[PDB]
Amino acid sequence: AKLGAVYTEGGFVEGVNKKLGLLGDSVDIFKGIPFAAPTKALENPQPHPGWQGTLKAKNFKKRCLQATITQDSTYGDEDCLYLNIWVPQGRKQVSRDLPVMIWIYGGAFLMGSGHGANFLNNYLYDGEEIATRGNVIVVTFNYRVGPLGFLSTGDANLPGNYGLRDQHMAIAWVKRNIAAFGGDPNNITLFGESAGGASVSLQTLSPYNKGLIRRAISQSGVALSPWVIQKNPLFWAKKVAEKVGCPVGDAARMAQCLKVTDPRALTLAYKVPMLHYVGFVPVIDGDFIPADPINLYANAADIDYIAGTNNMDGHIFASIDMPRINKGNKKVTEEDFYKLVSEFTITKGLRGAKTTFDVYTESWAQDPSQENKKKTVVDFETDVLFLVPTEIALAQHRANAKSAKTYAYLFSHPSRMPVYPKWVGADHADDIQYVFGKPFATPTGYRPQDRTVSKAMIAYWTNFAKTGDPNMGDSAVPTHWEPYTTENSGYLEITKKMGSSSMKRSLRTNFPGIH
Repeated sequence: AKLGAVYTEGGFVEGVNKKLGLLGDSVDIFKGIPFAAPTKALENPQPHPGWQGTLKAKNFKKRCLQATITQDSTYGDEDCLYLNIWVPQGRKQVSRDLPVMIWIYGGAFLMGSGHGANFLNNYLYDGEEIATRGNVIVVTFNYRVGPLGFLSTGDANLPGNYGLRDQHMAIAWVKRNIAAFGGDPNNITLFGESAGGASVSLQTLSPYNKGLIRRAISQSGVALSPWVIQKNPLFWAKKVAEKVGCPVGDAARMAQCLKVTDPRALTLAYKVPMLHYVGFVPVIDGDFIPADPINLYANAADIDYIAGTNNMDGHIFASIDMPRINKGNKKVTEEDFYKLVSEFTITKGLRGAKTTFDVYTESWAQDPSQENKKKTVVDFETDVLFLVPTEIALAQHRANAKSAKTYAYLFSHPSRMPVYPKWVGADHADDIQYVFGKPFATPTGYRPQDRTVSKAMIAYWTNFAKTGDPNMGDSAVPTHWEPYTTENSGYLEITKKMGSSSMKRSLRTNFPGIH
């Protein structure tokens, strides 16, 4: 049962059908559908004029103009507002009223694509495994990142937030057209990791998405993360101008040359895990994001939410901040750690830093094993960058729920062989592959247990998508995930061995150090 050509606000599209032949089922695949007119530097996304005849949605379109890893060149193109779809099918009839899961890729708002990194003929952001194993529709897409997506000034001249409006446009499109592909417009679940997580989070909080989002999932990233909102856009705005050849006195004027400047020139006007170093990200503009994220949770009152995080999330960044945490011949002083917490200083002056410090060392004096000092630096990174903001976000979500249910999870499955001992666990973004079924799509590059973790995740994710209850749906589950509440700030810990003990209680609701 195929879908053939499908009608959409922009015209007809046609993708390709792929019998997935485990036997009976198949999947229709659309790649390249545009949800917005080619973009213009530092200008809000505009609807797409449409087209004549039928469009061939058979190839991923370029990602957005951004910087290469070596950040000396650039790939992509200012015309990247394209979404991709995956509709699972069978014999019985073409699917209809299916839950729609829209994905938002991470990348610290500096890079990333809707087709993501790819391992030998198979891609990172490919909803095929998810679509078919959880019987839902999957949507991936590109949105402006880096300077072209978030360059701002804290003023109306260059309000910023383009990348978020791109996201809003994609969500809106799925809303207005997905039924034609067999989806339930009233059952849209957004999910994403890292920046995608914060974006999925930010979206649920914008009054612009009024009546579009039914559910949302944040993986290792929420709006309350300290790296999500730029407190001083004007600064990074000047840095760029000077580089591409513009003045820095009159904002209006700066935003002028900066708007016609070679797009690539803007893209590569600055280097780039020191929290310090990432700057072109979302900003409280008083419009899309009307106020500080913490005071907007009321907009998410009727959006079921799942927020989680990885047990070893911070390690990656910690390794780069305290290079010594791994090298066994070297050690981490008491200075080093203080200098760290002091750099995540949101309470300048002796007091605060000292406060937090004494906190993350309460048993440093009763166990100053280099193992315990470094194990502390890692968690501090983890708590600051991911876990605390997530704990507060969940707190704020439940505290404002009406119809909405709230869930918390901890992902601790180790993907490789622990390099460093009993620091076992999952690193930042390790969760993506099990969510997208990688272990199933490329079985020989994984272990039987990895397939076990992925199965459980897709089961939970798609179940939740369908009913808003991770436990209920077209897929069975290993453990009963209990809904987070004030009375119980529980969270499900994901691993290969999953049973009753998997549900854990005692999520922080009081925050020493941060908030």
